[PDB]
Amino acid sequence: TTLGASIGSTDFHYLQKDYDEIKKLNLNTWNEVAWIGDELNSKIVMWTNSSPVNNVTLSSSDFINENGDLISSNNIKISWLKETLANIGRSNPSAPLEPFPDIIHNSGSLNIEKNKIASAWINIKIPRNAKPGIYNGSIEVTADELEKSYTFDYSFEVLNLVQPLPSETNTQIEFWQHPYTIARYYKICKEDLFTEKHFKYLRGNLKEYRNMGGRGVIATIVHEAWNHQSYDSDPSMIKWRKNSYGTFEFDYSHFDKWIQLNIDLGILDPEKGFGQIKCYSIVPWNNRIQYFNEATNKEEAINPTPGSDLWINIWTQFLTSFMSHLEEKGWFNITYISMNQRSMDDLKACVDLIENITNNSYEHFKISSAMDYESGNDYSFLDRIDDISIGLSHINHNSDDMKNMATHRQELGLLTTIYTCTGDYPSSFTISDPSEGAFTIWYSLYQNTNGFLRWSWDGWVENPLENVSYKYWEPGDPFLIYPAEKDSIGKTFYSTPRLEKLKEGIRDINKAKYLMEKAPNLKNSIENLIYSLKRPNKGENAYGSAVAASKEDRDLTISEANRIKNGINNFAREFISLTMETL
Ligand SMILES: CC(=O)N[C@H]1[C@H](O[C@@H]2[C@@H](O)[C@H](O)O[C@H](CO)[C@@H]2O)O[C@H](CO)[C@H](O)[C@@H]1O
Repeated sequence: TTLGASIGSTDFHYLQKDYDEIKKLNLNTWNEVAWIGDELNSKIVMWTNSSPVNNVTLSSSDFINENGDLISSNNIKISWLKETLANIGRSNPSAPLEPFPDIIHNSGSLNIEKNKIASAWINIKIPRNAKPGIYNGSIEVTADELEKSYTFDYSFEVLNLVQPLPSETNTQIEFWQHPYTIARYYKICKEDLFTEKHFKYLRGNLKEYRNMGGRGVIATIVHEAWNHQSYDSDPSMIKWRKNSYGTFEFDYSHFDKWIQLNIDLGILDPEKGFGQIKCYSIVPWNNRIQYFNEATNKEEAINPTPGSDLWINIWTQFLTSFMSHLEEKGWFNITYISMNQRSMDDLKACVDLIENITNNSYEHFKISSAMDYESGNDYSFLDRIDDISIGLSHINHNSDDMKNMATHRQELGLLTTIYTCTGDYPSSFTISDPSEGAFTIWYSLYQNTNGFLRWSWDGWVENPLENVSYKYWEPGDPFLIYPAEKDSIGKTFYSTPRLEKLKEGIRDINKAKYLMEKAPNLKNSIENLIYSLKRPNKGENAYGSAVAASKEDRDLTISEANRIKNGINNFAREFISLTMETL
């Protein structure tokens, strides 16, 4: 009995603390539904008893449907979930470290020590030319110490509908990227910033971003705009100078290469008007603008207050110059000046100034901002902000205030998202149930917004692979992907279960909206399934980290994710049946 094995949920983590409970498992069967061009995930949870085990390997057979059509084993990637330490933990250095299996790591062998849980992630890519049908296959588990092999009956049904490509949808996704963090971690030099040596470590993860739905691209326009909240500094992609004449000149060099990269990777297409450049921020931390004074040869700073005449003068110089620069590049139409949570005075000042400054064609900068909207009715001010993200904790569990607001914005063609961050449940922390990710995306469509935003693509601590612990926030909050190992030749990042569940959700809401468009007489019933979504309640654990109110609320998150997904594929079956019975 030297090695145990079973199928596990992807909805939650299999930890060491639940070893005893886990050792009693024996799910040998797995069945699920998917579309053509979709993906599915599963997990095989394994354990040892009082002996270590070596070269444990997982094998997938080809998958074959009822008509002999073949999805080869190359479309199934089985990857070890690597464990990493996490204080649990919000702003609390004494709370305990625990391993969490947050990292979708590598294929191939793995040694496991005595008395230890070890899980492998199974990702199944259904090719975009796959035939519909019910496919069948086997996943296998040997080791050295096993003179035998375990077997698992896997089947999935491919429905005769094609998963939309991100560009065929109207889902809006924005995850904030931190290219200088990538530079620090891979030891890229100042002089090699935003050259091909740097791009080699950005390109993989930014393609990952695009292929899941990524549309928004953040770019810093002043120095240290979030006051060094993150482990890494946030340098400005636009360097400010004050010349001998005492007016401000700007060096756009980094911004341009950053944006042009994203254009080259297909995330942004300024000519066709796709994607957003989010410029953070006209209201940076404490209004502090750092600059190199050429006159006094000193690094100096100023803190002009929004509305003040110095403030007006200064941002007028910046915005007028930035506009002209963007118009020369042909990027202006997709550029958004980002604001932040401030007083209505500060915000009214920002919007007044932005709407005043116009090009030769009487058009002004688009505006983006996270906000705190909750109570109904008044849209006179928000109708002036082009893209808004509302935090989860500032959304009412019951009222139609948000849905009406969002719908008003939808009627005018303005963007609206929701976001999660520290102190939210559901959220996308290391300690989260990954399913929370899928819920989150359903909630975005529950509220009739355009989708999801999060601040946390890649804000890595020192060595996230071994320890994710940071002095602020629930652990893993600042990053949805892990870096690869510093010496890596090949991979440049690792994905995570929580990210994979955000992807699932995005794929599934895209299904919903595809059905609504294509089968308009199934629409109202789809909307009813969506609008029947039930929101769980927020608790807090012993150390400041937001968690489910109770286990009833935990299981409700999982429950509802599955519920809406399955219901949505039943609508898919209805539209397919309807089609082939009318043919
Ligand atoms: C958009 C975003 O994620 N912003 C930061 C985020 O800030 C939010 C506030 O905007 C919101 O109103 O209140 C929250 C309370 O915890 C939170 O402060 O916080 C992130 C940290 O998880 C991060 O600092 C973002 O910069």
